Amino acid sequence: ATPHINAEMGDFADVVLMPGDPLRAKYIAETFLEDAREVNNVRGMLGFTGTYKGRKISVMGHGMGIPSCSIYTKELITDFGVKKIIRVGSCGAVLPHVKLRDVVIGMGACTDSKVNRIRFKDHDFAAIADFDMVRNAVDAAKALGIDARVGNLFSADLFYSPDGEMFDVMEKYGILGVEMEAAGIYGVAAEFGAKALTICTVSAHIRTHEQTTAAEAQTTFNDMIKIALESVLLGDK
Amino acid sequence: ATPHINAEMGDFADVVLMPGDPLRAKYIAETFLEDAREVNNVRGMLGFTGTYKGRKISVMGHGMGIPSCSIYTKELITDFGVKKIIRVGSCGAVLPHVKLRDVVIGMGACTDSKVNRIRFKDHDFAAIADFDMVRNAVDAAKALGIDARVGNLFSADLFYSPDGEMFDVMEKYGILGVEMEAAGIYGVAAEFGAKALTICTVSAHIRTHEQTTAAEAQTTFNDMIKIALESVLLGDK
Amino acid sequence: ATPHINAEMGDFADVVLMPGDPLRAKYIAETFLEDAREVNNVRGMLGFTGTYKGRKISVMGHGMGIPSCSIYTKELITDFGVKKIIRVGSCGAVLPHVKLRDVVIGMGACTDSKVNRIRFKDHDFAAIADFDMVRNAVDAAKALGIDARVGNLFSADLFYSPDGEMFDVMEKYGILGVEMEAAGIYGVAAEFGAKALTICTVSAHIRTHEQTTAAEAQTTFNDMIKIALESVLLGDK
Amino acid sequence: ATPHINAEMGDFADVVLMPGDPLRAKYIAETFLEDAREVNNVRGMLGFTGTYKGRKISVMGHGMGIPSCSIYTKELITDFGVKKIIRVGSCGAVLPHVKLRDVVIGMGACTDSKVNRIRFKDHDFAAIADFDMVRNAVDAAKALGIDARVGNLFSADLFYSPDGEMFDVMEKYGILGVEMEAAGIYGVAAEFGAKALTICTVSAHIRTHEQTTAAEAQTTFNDMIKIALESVLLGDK
Amino acid sequence: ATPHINAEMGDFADVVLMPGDPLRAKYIAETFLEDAREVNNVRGMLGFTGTYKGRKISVMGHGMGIPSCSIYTKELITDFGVKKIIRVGSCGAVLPHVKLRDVVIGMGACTDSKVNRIRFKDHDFAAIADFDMVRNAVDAAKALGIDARVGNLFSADLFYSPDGEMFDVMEKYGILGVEMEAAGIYGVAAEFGAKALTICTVSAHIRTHEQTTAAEAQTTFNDMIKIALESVLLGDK
Amino acid sequence: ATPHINAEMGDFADVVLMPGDPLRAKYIAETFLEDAREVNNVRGMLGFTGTYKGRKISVMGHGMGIPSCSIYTKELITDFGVKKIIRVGSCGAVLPHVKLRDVVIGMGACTDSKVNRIRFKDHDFAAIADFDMVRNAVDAAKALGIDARVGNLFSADLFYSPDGEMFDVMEKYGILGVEMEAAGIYGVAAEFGAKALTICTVSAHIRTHEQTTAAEAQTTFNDMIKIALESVLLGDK
Ligand SMILES: Nc1ncnc2c([C@@H]3O[C@H](CO)[C@@H](O)[C@H]3O)n[nH]c12
Ligand SMILES: Nc1ncnc2c([C@@H]3O[C@H](CO)[C@@H](O)[C@H]3O)n[nH]c12
Ligand SMILES: Nc1ncnc2c([C@@H]3O[C@H](CO)[C@@H](O)[C@H]3O)n[nH]c12
Ligand SMILES: Nc1ncnc2c([C@@H]3O[C@H](CO)[C@@H](O)[C@H]3O)n[nH]c12
Ligand SMILES: Nc1ncnc2c([C@@H]3O[C@H](CO)[C@@H](O)[C@H]3O)n[nH]c12
Ligand SMILES: Nc1ncnc2c([C@@H]3O[C@H](CO)[C@@H](O)[C@H]3O)n[nH]c12
Repeated sequence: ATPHINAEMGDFADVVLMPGDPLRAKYIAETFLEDAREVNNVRGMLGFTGTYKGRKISVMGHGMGIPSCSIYTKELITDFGVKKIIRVGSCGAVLPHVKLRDVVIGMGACTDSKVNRIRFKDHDFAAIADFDMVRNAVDAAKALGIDARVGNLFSADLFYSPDGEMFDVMEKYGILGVEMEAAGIYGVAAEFGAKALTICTVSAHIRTHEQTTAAEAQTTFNDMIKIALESVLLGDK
Repeated sequence: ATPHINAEMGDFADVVLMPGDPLRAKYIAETFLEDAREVNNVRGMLGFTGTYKGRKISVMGHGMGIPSCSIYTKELITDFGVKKIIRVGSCGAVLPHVKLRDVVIGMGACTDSKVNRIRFKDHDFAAIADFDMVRNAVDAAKALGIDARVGNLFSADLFYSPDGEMFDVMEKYGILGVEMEAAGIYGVAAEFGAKALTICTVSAHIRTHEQTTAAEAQTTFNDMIKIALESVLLGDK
Repeated sequence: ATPHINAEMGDFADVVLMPGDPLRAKYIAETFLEDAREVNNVRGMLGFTGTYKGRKISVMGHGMGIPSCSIYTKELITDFGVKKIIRVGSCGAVLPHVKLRDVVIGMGACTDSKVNRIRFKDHDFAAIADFDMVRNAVDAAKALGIDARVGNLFSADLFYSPDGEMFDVMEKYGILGVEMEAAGIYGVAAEFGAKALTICTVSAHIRTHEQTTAAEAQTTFNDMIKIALESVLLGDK
Repeated sequence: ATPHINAEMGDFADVVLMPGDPLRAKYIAETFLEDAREVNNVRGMLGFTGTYKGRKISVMGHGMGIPSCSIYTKELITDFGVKKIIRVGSCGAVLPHVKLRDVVIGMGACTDSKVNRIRFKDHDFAAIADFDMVRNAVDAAKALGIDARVGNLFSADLFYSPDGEMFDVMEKYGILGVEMEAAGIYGVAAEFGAKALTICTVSAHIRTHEQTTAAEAQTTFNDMIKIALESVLLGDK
Repeated sequence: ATPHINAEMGDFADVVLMPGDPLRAKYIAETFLEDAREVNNVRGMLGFTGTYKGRKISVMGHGMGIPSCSIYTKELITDFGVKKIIRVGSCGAVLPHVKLRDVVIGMGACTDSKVNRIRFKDHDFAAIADFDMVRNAVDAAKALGIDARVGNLFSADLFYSPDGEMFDVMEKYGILGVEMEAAGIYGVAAEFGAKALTICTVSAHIRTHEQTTAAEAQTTFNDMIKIALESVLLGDK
Repeated sequence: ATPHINAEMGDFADVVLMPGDPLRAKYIAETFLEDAREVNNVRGMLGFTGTYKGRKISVMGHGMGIPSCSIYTKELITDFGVKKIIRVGSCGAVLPHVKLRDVVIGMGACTDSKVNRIRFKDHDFAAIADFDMVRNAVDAAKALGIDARVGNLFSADLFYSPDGEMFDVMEKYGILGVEMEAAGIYGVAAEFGAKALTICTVSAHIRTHEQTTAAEAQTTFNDMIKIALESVLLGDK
């Protein structure tokens, strides 16, 4: 057991899908995994392990924000033998050509957090996903006939940002989705020696104020899950 | 009625106690409140409203880290009429004279987060509690025969810090407890014109690695909750 | 003796009142202290030691700005056994409801100085007063029929700031008064393990230069000094 | 003509290979392009246009450092219709498993430059290559039977860095090569709306002090050129 | 009148000598100026105006630290028509070949203050003296048989710096003297379109507290004042 | 004998003039030196050594930007015994009274580069020229009947800045010319214990868009070179 996960080595697969919402983790386990078993509920942060097409897979929530997901991803990597983390999240769009439910793949993640500056002597660490995992997700999406854009996410510390003008800057620099975790997970993967990828579903448009409901995010973002799971199978080859 | 809280105005009291762990919110409601009812379960972040000695009180988890708790506190203040937030948590000590089970009140909170610099034009915002709430808590503790230390907390972005050296710095500058939320909550309170206070119990000593019993640790945790609840009654005057 | 104070251990009380204007020290000594003796004259920064209602008190100016007051407060603490510093001075207000002649107590002090970032590994140190000293001053003021406001000061490096927009930011975040010392004194207090408090009287509104008649200014100055001195007696407990 | 390029729209292909060394650009044109014509020599920064397997291609030096290459890439994008920039550079390795002449592909680029902070409101911009271009280079290398690692480069402002310890940090974070341009080119591509990729040949090992000669870098780094050119043909499909 | 100087336009010469120690102003006026009249006494910061060899000169102390001297120099320039400020003071040396009683002239001033970053959009402003004033002082010293060193001062915010390692960095980069004002005065001069120079006499080695006899210190002080005054006459040209 | 300079000790004079453009180095050697011979051609960065009025002098391009010129100047100083670097370049003016063809001497150089912060523990290093070289250049200009302005340059990382507002800031703080190298060269000189000076001719006015003739512009450029060469002869004394 670790301070935030009451489980033992072997309870998790070597690949873990991670939504921010533990209820989404529950939905994923019930809907996509066979013979799923709950392996953690410390702090209500539900985690499960089962199989997808014979392949051992885990899914567990990581909570909201870089500091929360940094705890869970670290513990999984250092104490549970986890080799790959695939965040399956939601995000808000700033670009005009992006619609609700669009799937975006974060090859990189910008951020206004200080965590990577703390790691990297106050320089610019380019928080990037593992290339093979990106390519696996792209290929899986194509086989599924699901459109997906690959590019930069922005990982915000403040969902309610006092700096509205920063969204103009994100838009200028082609940011595909604003979420709150990717850059931190990528920093953890590099620090602790594992691999990670974030895929998000657009659940809000920051300009139009169109948005999906909480229930929709919890139980209807199926495209990104299929992409994530099928991408794992590709990586195994 | 917000993306993270499925409740309506009136469902929350004008004061909310907030532990990090939603399971601990349920614990507090069951233990200390009469007629508590669940008012939120989005993302598993349980919230409850009941009464303490006839006074309407809410309790709801805030999740781990500044970004998580910043979402919930903002929404409570702007959308649910909440006037006071009291974070009730655990912290780690760095000072030799601060002991396991000491109760510490964060009149201020240092941080390595960038959120207040973003708010405050890259200058130093002193993230502080509301003075009247601090002295209500000090007085409630005194009435319960519990001494509480008042001073600075440090709100960390990284529970697993790569910078081992920062703990010596915290010790040098007299930090009473290390946690992950206070400076963010204080920043939200200032930004949105509300009042906040963080009280913590020392659950670990980053130095001594001291030991207590579960019974004693749980007693002190309950004492902290009683301090928080009684402090509200004093403020109501 | 120290580089800026020609005195020996014992020449200063364990509590020192510090105005910015060095001319105020002799005034305070003659008007409020009994049996005062001169204990410093280096650079014209006159210091005196006497008693107030039997209690040993010293008074000496600190000069304008963080670097000046940081020198005197450090030397007093490390070489003269001083345990408490009370800065007594003026501030300018940015809040429309904060009035000329209001007494404000800096529980915290924001700043645009780099001194605390230098101390605190470039993170956010919450520069705070000693809580008991704050409460003592609040209680002393109340007994004199004065309602003091407690909250954040802003300690500016530039009295003539080229950033006009910062005053609006200060206002938004509830800053009670703008002065030039508190954050520095609070930083020294934390660095060297002592206790400090800044009390200010509002002498100006930053944006509209209405002023106070000299007679009203002297009356309010005397009130502030009485609050400071009586607060010490309450602290002796 | 632009301030640093004496040519007109149409003189450059829509894809430009860019080594730092204009003499390497000359070598590339002579060795790999047919019917090459010199289209610029302002400041000795030689640029050429010819064909590779029937495909119009340009090659031009960009000079050393982010500020130098930022000028040339900008002008090409805004005034010469250039759509893709492929930097074909040299770099120094910090990882033990990396050898002289190894080819590395920079999907991302870390940096100690301030240029991206200036663009991105002092936040962390993840300076990333275009994904399709990365994938094209990976596929071309595989078809050529040439090994290539994909990951982060570090773009240094100081070839002679006074901070030797930063190399330990780069090594910890898996940096594949230290060069001086990638992060700046990626910033320009995003700012001015084009696509870019940096491929480098390891020409020095920062730990072992093994290094190739100036002449070798000028006229013998053929693997990376073949990869770059063949990757273009893949992208055209 | 201005907030810190009770005088009117014309009361000050267009050139003002400023010692840090306010007691030095009266000394300079009595010892070096003819027909001196008192022109300020606010906060005990005595100012005088007289003539030196027929030329109008004023002298007034500036207090310790950037924030203090920034107030006086700003008011003198904007409200009293002052064109040149010469700070005359002491510094501590870090270079082994810089000796006690050496005269040093700050052509530039490094700093750990944030004031110039606040002015200069967080970039590096090179805080510099007026070149002609520097050369005038060099020439005036030469005519008095004194060889002055010209180079960088370092203007510290903290006389008692917790960063001991910074003195070695200062030494490495050739800093001639450590004081507390020059960078601030130079910043004000640039902001308000005037000219400034800091001249210092070495009174200490930072690392080994050997000192100068009071008689030697007064002799060297007089030499510095004579250099300053004669430099003005050379500047009149 | 270095990766960027194929020459041996003795091939360079102890003073090197450096324009940005290697073709301009060749121009200077042909125009002003006797018996000039090429001593470097690596990366096309032409360098030459010849005599001026019997005095051995070298001239070599430094490329555009701080990172490029930092490589060449460091190597000249540490590997080729060079004692003095004189950058001879062009700059853009922001001040209305600074005119096309004015000669400006950079006694200091501001910058938006991070290189000096990296050197100087993240504080403000005032990047300055060698005082004696500045006054040699001023005197040489006077002897040629050319008035030269001495003050601050601004060394930009981005020739194409996204921050249009910085030019107003440069103007406000009195910057004489905008170029791309001086602060980097001055930082190198300080780091490695050598001496440097940047002289520029105003070739563009970022405001007026003034016009001159090519003949007149080229005359002034040659005057600047003569100032540089004659300044060396004065320093030799
Ligand atoms: N418009 C938006 N802005 C920032 N974060 C999110 C998210 C994700 O959902 C959570 C906040 O709702 C958090 O985990 C974040 O990554 N969905 N939509 C978002
Ligand atoms: N030694 C420590 N360091 C950082 N956070 C905590 C905590 C709290 O518990 C959570 C991390 O376990 C987080 O919400 C924080 O507030 N207890 N002890 C801590
Ligand atoms: N409106 C204002 N802005 C900045 N400082 C002050 C002060 C205090 O007075 C001094 C400036 O005159 C300085 O010591 C500061 O603490 N009073 N009113 C002020
Ligand atoms: N060990 C090293 N460190 C930094 N840059 C380089 C380079 C590249 O070559 C140039 C410096 O030699 C510059 O353009 C840079 O990108 N090769 N080897 C390098
Ligand atoms: N070794 C030293 N370190 C910092 N400042 C000074 C000074 C000057 O004297 C004052 C500090 O005593 C301050 O005004 C500064 O300019 N002399 N010697 C100094
Ligand atoms: N208005 C301007 N802005 C930036 N650099 C320059 C220059 C110089 O010329 C080069 C850029 O063209 C570079 O080396 C710089 O030093 N001339 N005019 C300039």
